[PDB]
Amino acid sequence: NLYFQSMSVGFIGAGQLAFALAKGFTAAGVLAAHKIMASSPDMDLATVSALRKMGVKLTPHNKETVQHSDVLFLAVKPHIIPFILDEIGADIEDRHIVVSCAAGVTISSIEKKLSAFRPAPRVIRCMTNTPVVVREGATVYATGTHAQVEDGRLMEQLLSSVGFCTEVEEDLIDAVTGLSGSGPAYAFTALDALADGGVKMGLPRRLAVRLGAQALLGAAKMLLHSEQHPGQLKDNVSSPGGATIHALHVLESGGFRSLLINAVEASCIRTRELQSMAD
Amino acid sequence: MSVGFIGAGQLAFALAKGFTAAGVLAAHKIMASSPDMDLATVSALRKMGVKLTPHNKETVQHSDVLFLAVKPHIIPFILDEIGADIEDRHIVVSCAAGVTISSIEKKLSAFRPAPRVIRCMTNTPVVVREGATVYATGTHAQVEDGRLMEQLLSSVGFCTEVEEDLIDAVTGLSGSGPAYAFTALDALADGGVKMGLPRRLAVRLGAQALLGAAKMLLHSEQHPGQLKDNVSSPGGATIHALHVLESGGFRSLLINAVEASCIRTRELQSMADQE
Amino acid sequence: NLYFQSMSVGFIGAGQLAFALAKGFTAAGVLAAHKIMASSPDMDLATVSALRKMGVKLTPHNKETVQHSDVLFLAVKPHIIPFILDEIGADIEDRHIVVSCAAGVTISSIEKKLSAFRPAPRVIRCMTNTPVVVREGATVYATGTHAQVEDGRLMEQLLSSVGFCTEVEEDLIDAVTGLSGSGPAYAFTALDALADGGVKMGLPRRLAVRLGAQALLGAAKMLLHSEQHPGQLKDNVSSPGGATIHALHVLESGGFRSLLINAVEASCIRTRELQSMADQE
Amino acid sequence: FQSMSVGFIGAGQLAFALAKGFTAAGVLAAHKIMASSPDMDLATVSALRKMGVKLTPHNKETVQHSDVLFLAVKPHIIPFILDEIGADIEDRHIVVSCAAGVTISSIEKKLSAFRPAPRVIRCMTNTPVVVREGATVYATGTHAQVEDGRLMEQLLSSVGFCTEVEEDLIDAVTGLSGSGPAYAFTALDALADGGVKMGLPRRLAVRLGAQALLGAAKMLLHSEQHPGQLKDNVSSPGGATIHALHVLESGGFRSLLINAVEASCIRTRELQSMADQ
Amino acid sequence: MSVGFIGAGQLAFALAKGFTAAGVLAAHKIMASSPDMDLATVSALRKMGVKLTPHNKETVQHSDVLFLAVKPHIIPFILDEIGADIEDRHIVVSCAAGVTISSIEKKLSAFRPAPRVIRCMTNTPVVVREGATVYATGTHAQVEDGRLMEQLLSSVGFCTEVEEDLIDAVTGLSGSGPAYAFTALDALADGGVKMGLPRRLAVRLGAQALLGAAKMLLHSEQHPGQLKDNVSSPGGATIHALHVLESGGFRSLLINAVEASCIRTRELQSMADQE
Ligand SMILES: NC(=O)C1=CN([C@@H]2O[C@H](COP(=O)(O)OP(=O)(O)OC[C@H]3O[C@@H](n4cnc5c(N)ncnc54)[C@H](O)[C@@H]3O)[C@@H](O)[C@H]2O)C=CC1
Ligand SMILES: NC(=O)C1=CN([C@@H]2O[C@H](COP(=O)(O)OP(=O)(O)OC[C@H]3O[C@@H](n4cnc5c(N)ncnc54)[C@H](O)[C@@H]3O)[C@@H](O)[C@H]2O)C=CC1
Ligand SMILES: NC(=O)C1=CN([C@@H]2O[C@H](COP(=O)(O)OP(=O)(O)OC[C@H]3O[C@@H](n4cnc5c(N)ncnc54)[C@H](O)[C@@H]3O)[C@@H](O)[C@H]2O)C=CC1
Ligand SMILES: NC(=O)C1=CN([C@@H]2O[C@H](COP(=O)(O)OP(=O)(O)OC[C@H]3O[C@@H](n4cnc5c(N)ncnc54)[C@H](O)[C@@H]3O)[C@@H](O)[C@H]2O)C=CC1
Ligand SMILES: NC(=O)C1=CN([C@@H]2O[C@H](COP(=O)(O)OP(=O)(O)OC[C@H]3O[C@@H](n4cnc5c(N)ncnc54)[C@H](O)[C@@H]3O)[C@@H](O)[C@H]2O)C=CC1
Repeated sequence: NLYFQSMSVGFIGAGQLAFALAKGFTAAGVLAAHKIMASSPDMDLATVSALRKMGVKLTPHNKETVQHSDVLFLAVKPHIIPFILDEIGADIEDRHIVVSCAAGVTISSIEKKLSAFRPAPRVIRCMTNTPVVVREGATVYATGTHAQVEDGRLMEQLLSSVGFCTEVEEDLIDAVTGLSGSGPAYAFTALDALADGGVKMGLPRRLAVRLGAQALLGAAKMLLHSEQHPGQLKDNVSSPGGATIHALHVLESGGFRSLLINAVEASCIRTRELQSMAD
Repeated sequence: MSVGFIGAGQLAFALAKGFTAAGVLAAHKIMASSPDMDLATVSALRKMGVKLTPHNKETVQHSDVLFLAVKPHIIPFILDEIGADIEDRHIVVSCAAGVTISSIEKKLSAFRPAPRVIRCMTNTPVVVREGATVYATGTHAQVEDGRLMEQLLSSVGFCTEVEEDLIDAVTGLSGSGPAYAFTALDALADGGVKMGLPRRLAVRLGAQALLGAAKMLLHSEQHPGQLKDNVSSPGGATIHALHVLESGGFRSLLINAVEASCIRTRELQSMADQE
Repeated sequence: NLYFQSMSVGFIGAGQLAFALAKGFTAAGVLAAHKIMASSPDMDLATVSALRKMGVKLTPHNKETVQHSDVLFLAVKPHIIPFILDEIGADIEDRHIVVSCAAGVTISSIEKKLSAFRPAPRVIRCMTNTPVVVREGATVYATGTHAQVEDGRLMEQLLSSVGFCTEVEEDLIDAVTGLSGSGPAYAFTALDALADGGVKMGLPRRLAVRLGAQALLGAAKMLLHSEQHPGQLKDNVSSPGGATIHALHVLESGGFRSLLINAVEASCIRTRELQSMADQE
Repeated sequence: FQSMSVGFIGAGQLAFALAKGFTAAGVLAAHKIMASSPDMDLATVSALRKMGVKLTPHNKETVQHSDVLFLAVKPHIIPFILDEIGADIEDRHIVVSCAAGVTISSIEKKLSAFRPAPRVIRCMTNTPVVVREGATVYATGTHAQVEDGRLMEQLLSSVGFCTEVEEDLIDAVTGLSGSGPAYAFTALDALADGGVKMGLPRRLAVRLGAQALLGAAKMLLHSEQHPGQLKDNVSSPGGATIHALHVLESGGFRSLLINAVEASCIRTRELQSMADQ
Repeated sequence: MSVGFIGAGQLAFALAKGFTAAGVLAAHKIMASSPDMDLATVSALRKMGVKLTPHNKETVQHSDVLFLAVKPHIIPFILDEIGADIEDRHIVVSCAAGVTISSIEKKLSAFRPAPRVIRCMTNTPVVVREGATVYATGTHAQVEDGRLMEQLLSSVGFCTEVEEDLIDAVTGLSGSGPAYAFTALDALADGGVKMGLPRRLAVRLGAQALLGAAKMLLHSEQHPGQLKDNVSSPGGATIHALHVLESGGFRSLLINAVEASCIRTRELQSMADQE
């Protein structure tokens, strides 16, 4: 991997996503823990000290991170992005590749901020999720106006080391946020509820969590490796008159499917609001 | 070691495919039997190298480990057909939902005393070697019988021994669970399509998100609520979506499901035990 | 062993919050009641009657409070605040710290009014709740433009004597209002209902109120003193197949969680919406 | 509580919670407690171990050690336990059953086949004894001495509120204060979600919501006033609180908490009507 | 007669398959074009005999009847690309949902006056020659243009002329309608499976019942309520099931669907017309 030979990486914002990618990247063995830098105005958080246990260099000053970094991740709340771009924008050299992870924030807003300091800022927008921490992430990215082709290919190689990754048009990223960005939280809620179900029927809680998580993992893997439609796989499991089809009825009766549609839609719609509450 | 399957449908194919993929069993040392020797699962096992037959008696004579993978109401008819063919060497592994070790031991004890019986509940993801399997050892299962089953089935997913009275609840949880996930994924994909994603991409991303979250939980020392907290940034998109799931009673629906599947499982065995 | 010997406290407004804070400050020992003065236009209030028993000095004239006080709590309704500021703005001195407890009212609107009379007024915005009265309040505060560093430390010192207190950014305070400011009323509603349930299943009302409140108190204390997620503590009570997991299910079937999220949201939105119509007017 | 020896049959969540509370209170030396379980691998067993509690796989050893013996196993284990160690219950023992649903009557039936006057007490407590803010009730059996009830009240009062009740109230208490902490933890998790939705950091929103519930409960305990009156004092006309109370009312918030207490009480009586038959 | 398709996806395959099955068009006289000349619909048309190309201009030059079967937001880009290639001989048939005759005529009138434009709304069952199709003739459509389109499309299903302002409502009804039916059938099949039927049999019987009822209504002079009456015997099984549909507001859900699809169709065209 000549891409990652001597590449440095930095994070502005040292929160949940910064730790997850740093944990993912280092576990994948694509980068050394000391070759990554993160910043936060609060070195007192949990994420900050976990990153330090990793051996990640931590500083309070975002201008330190930009100086040390080839690829620069922006891992801060959406409304901070233009505040950060004012602060470090005169420090963005032509060598930098600025990868924005903030939900909603458009390539255009970032480029307008940085194109006032140097004409051709190299910007990539990305939407990832926390399972990169076990190298099973789901990632999309869109390339900006001045991103060279090697920048898209480096980004793919880097983010494929921690999970699935593909390029998309930027107009899809809000919807991806609602689906795979927020998706893991839908899954954690589901697994907690399924374990409550297991407990209600007599199972020890530890066992019920394990069995629920394994069933969801196995089922998602089955879908990824099958050519068959989701409903065909459901049919394979649903014996006539059986326990499973009886359970599927009660899911249907509460509008189970519509709740997951509602969830993707509400996250996507909130992601658009977060962007226009910047423009 | 020689393994047999009575019933050559969905579950037989999943386990045999997983065993052979795992490298713990060679397809030629596996024999499976079914009457309608024309079903699609039959052909899938035949293109796989499994030995096939319409005679349940030939499967018994060929195997040391004998899986029962027929619909639960068929188990008694099978135990009658082959009960006289069971030898000392056999381990009988019932995969049937609801069917008790007691009921199997009572039908097979009329032919030879001390049948070695194991009850398991598994699920279809054994096909990709990510199944969830529990098992209970029967009255006459020796020590090496439970250790062998756990070794064999650990090769196609998670596997642990349980007291038999947990198994109907496991059935509602990890037995039916993949169908809950398949439903969830079809719906998440519809959500992704509603918001502008192509179906193909939406299916892939939804499935990858469920898999990754599941792997995270399994590999973490943390409560699923705590992992939920990390994803849901303050004022953010995730916590907005979580609210609409809560407003629908999302959690209660999953509790309802596990319960309904467990209760149906007991109900079915009750009708079996009534006769 | 805290005590502010050179500090005189005043309250403009002598209703629920002022009584709650005066009662808590005095029970904490940090403030003798006679070093506290409160003012209200209705000297025949139950709260004014209560404050009089504690020894607090009472007056109808707000200027009197301002002239006596160093730390000046604005404890009137949000829409009264601009009239209060117009009346006593010319009486604010350098020595004053103005602590606004009004829901929604920004530091900016207070500072703009008072800056017309004397530049650089020292303003602190505060969100607290009634349990300060038993010294278990939840308080956040934000420091204004001209508040010294010792002003915030002093206010955190003082408000810490009656419960939890921390500094926050001002743009979090409307959300705190939705959670801990309105939070006691959610709890009172919950305890009335749980007691109703205890009565339905055959408990005497008095016992059912006691047990319910003790259960909420103990659980909240457990969470405050644990490093564990609330779901984990919940799991320790929910024995497999037991009574508790059966009750959790019916709570889940009603959307219990979403109602509490709805409540926090509704209180915060209303807090923003009151302020925004004050700003226009 | 001079030199009392305490035992728990069952080394699970409640056994840990009470042992933690009693040693926190300083009423018991950890090493004067003995707990038994057939699975010495559990996390509760490791925590008890680190506390200094004596652990053993043999229930008979717990019994011989104890003066006060707590039964802290699942309700349906209780008859298996009494069969097993029933011949080892001595006249000096006070047997305290913590199991939801199990009646004094059913315990005395099993035990009096061995000695004629087993001293039995039934209680319902909850996990906040761990921070000495438990809510505990107890009822005295046929042969419990007057001193036995006073001893038990003194012991349980050191880790929270404790009062004697008639036994016919204990299933209802189970639904209220026994299961109550779980309802509170659910409430707190949801209040924090709401705080996060409106823009608070998770840690701060957990802290403030917990502080709010604790302070409100304490207010009501120290007030001679109806909880509706206290609610009135919080909600200013046209204000934020009264808007939030409305959306709670529109979802039937009150009725859900009533359904909860009722469902847990009814389940508790089912956990006994199954054992009895 | 030579027919062309710009866009070679779901709808192009359905219509071409139906036309050739019908015998009104030979596959070799049909040309279709797409950029991603790799999609599965592309291969299905290639195994069919349709002529294929990545150049939209070649489709125009080859056809007399030119169908537009691209996603609605692509229509303007296409009208720009080929507007200069349109000749007097062409009939332009837009299949795009929402897209108005006005908007197409305005883009093509900038190159040659009086373009012959037809707007239709069709659906996927044209693939089995049972589609539902309406059409509106444009400003410069001669008389033989509307009669030709009706002849061509009557061969793959029902076809009638409508005023253009009904077409967005038709889209919510018969355009999206097959998806409502597919959903209904998956669910009826689940119902059949819950009550003991094998999935395969349940799918077949459900689909046959919907088809037969639909044919009955189309071939009867009677109100659908009256046909409902004949099936529901007094005290019987049908009227019990109808009650549970009514208690769920079954009818209102279908009204909601048609409305939601119609409204989304107008909304989308509004965003198009805004720019
Ligand atoms: N948490 C998740 O699962 C995902 C989050 N994201 C995005 O990542 C960004 C952060 O997500 P989280 O890490 O969850 O937020 P987080 O708040 O845990 O981390 C954000 C960090 O930024 C720090 N920060 C605040 N002001 C700063 C400043 N002026 N300069 C530098 N650092 C500053 C804060 O101290 C905080 O720790 C958001 O934009 C979110 O949309 C994207 C994908 C998934
Ligand atoms: N499909 C699933 O998701 C799971 C299934 N199981 C259990 O495994 C068993 C079957 O599961 P599936 O394979 O899904 O059912 P299936 O219907 O695919 O397999 C049934 C097989 O039994 C065969 N059969 C019928 N009568 C027979 C006889 N007299 N002798 C021999 N074979 C006979 C049929 O020909 C068919 O091949 C059931 O007891 C079910 O509870 C366990 C857990 C999950
Ligand atoms: N009660 C609560 O739970 C909390 C109250 N607050 C805030 O504190 C303020 C008041 O709280 P409450 O005491 O509940 O209101 P309250 O209505 O109980 O007392 C209000 C006081 O304002 C007095 N007042 C009216 N006009 C006045 C004037 N021109 N000059 C002086 N006093 C005047 C009234 O006579 C009364 O004594 C409000 O802004 C409220 O948002 C904040 C947190 C919690
Ligand atoms: N956890 C709670 O919040 C409360 C529980 N209780 C009651 O306390 C009892 C247990 O509560 P948890 O500790 O939650 O159960 P738990 O399941 O956490 O612990 C149960 C203990 O019993 C042990 N055990 C199993 N068989 C045994 C045997 N034959 N001999 C000795 N020990 C054996 C288990 O290994 C485990 O250590 C139940 O009856 C429950 O109703 C009462 C009030 C509150
Ligand atoms: N699928 C259905 O049920 C019905 C579809 N329609 C309409 O027909 C049109 C397409 O329907 P589908 O075929 O389902 O969409 P589809 O996505 O299957 O076909 C779209 C085709 O457009 C092609 N395309 C994209 N850009 C192009 C360009 N610049 N030049 C040429 N071809 C290009 C794509 O490669 C793809 O083959 C839409 O306007 C839709 O409203 C009408 C009624 C029902």
